[PDB]
Amino acid sequence: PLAAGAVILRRFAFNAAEQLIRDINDVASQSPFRQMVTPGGYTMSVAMTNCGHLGWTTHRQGYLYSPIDPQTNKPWPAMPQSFHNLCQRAATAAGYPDFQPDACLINRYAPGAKLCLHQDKDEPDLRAPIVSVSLGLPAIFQFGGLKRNDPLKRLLLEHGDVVVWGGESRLFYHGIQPLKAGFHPLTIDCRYNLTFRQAGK
DNA sequence: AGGTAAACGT
DNA sequence: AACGGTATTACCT
Ligand SMILES: O=C(O)CCC(=O)C(=O)O
Ligand SMILES: [Mn+2]
Repeated sequence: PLAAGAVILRRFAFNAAEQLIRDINDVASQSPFRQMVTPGGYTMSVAMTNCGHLGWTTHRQGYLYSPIDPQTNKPWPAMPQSFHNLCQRAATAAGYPDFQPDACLINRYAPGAKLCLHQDKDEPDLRAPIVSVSLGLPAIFQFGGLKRNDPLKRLLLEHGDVVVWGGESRLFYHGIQPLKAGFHPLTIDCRYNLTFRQAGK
């Protein structure tokens, strides 16, 4: 297995993917993708949006899970039932049957886009897993340990692959290497990732 | 005290 | 281009 408390479910979301993608488009029609600017002033290469009660955002003074889209000043769109259902099935298969996400971060990767090694650790209740769904073009996912310099595993994540981490591995560093250009029948020229969290109480 | 931002050179 | 420095600090609460 990937790590203690972590698993990859290869092609788990393959059958659900078309509906998931129609739903990504619906969410982005209300809260559009945007490349966020870090506190340090750099524009991220990944374009993002959110759905559910809480959305990950940067602001000048740090990061924040907020109920309001700072670009539209309206609540993030509701989490699509398709998203919620897939998440629940994936979490159950991964051994986390009780997971209730309240936040879905939607990442869009154009060629060259990356996410440098980081930890998901600003959720108040770290008991809950992360469920991470890959769609479209393939990407190299890095998955390490509690320390930034712990040895990395590098795993190709393909369309429909779902990765779940929690328990002992909940705070592990992970990231995405710059996306290779290519074609996919469903997304054409990009990769999407759906990241489900319980971000509030 | 402790939290936490982080996305260039070799 | 895989690995690691940087936050080895400057601020908040
Ligand atoms: O795109 C991925 O596979 C990972 C995304 C991620 O780590 C995040 O959204 O926090
Ligand atoms: Mn992450």
